[PDB]
Amino acid sequence: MPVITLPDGSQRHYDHAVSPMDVALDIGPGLAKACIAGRVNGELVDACDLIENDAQLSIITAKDEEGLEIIRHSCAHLLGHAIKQLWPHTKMAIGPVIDNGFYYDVDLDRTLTQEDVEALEKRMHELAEKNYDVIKKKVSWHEARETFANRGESYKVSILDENIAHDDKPGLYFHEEYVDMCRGPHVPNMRFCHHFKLMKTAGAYWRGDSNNKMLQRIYGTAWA
Repeated sequence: MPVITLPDGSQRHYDHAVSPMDVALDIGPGLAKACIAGRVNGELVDACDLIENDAQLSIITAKDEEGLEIIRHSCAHLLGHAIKQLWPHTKMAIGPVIDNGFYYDVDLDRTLTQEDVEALEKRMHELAEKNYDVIKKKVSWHEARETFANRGESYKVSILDENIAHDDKPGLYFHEEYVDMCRGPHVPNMRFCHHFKLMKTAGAYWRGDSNNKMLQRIYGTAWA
């Protein structure tokens, strides 16, 4: 039965767990439509994450710096969604947000031409414009590993095997048939990710080790 306190001092008493989106809807339709994520007791969370106990809550929107970062991060997921359609055998490594954009390191047997990059961006726009919901599932380390093993995503499996504690609960983000793993937050729906562009590509050794495979780094940027 969490008591949720908003920035303006208002307090809402609930007798069940509620998500930032649930509370936003209670405040008004406009705020719910603008909601991208939330900050609960100082921590950024997805709009769908349940708040079990008393908490200070604030709603993150595209007007927030945090919202812009989340939009950029979801555009990295969008790149994965699109590239896995164009070249299904592609393996996804790491795709973080960077100052003014994002990038995604990938393993594909096709040395990307500028035409390939343009085709990838075109598919990204088509997918984002479908305005599909992003579905999040908090899972065990073991379920996360099985999910990526079943997809043949060896780099994601490697991150779980050597970089994520077994007691950690990875966040899985489902973008239609595509799935990625992240601390997030991510956008609740791709309608927030219509403004982006892919830029250049470069090379980067997996884990920065020249004994490992040279991956292709695809850079992009996004804005509200």
